[PDB]
Amino acid sequence: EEEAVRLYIQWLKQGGPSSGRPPPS
Repeated sequence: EEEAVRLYIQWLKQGGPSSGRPPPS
């Protein structure tokens, strides 16, 4: 399901699980 997660992978690429950014919320 690389849509409802690609946004989130986008997050992770943005330093998601690192810079304190929120996932698809």
